[PDB]
Amino acid sequence: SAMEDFVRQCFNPMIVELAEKAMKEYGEDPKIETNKFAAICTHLEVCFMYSDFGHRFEIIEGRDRIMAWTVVNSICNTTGVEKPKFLPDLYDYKENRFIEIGVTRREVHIYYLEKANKIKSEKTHIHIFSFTGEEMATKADYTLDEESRARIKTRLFTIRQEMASRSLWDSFRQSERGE
Ligand SMILES: Cc1nc(-c2[nH]c(Br)cc(=O)c2O)no1
Ligand SMILES: [Mn+2]
Ligand SMILES: [Mn+2]
Repeated sequence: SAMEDFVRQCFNPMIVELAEKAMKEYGEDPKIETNKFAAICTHLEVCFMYSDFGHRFEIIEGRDRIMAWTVVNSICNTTGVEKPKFLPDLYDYKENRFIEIGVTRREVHIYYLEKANKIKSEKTHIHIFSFTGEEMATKADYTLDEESRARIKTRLFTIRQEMASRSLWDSFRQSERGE
């Protein structure tokens, strides 16, 4: 499958290795579930960019369940913020809130509604990015400055265009794996 080669060519080896772990540890083959592989890579990269564009952010995503829950519990004990039922992706120290990052191939409002209905906890802030350069955040609070969100949007659009240049974007968009 060309999707695997595209993933290995456009994503950092660290991100690819983390995605391979998240998949093979839980019984999934990145050679079979290629769309999910690409989606996990993209989501991890977006989370890491979000965090780097802050210090201000503590990355929960990219860790094993043990370490992620350890970090969440430590943040809850220090700041007193309520413990999320589902592992969020980041913690904002400035705004003092957990953040769930979503990357979708569908409309941002549909994915935002799905995410909100999933995590029935208003305190976890939701930020949805799309591959067409659109975003949607809880209360329209995008947390980051314009430049950081622009960089993330450019990266996402570039991933989509690279997929399209290899005739991979149609299969990826018509699939909902990873969201
Ligand atoms: C636990 C745990 N779940 C996730 C997760 N799963 C999917 Br599917 C889409 C996401 O955006 C996301 O953050 N990360 O940690
Ligand atoms: Mn997550
Ligand atoms: Mn997420």
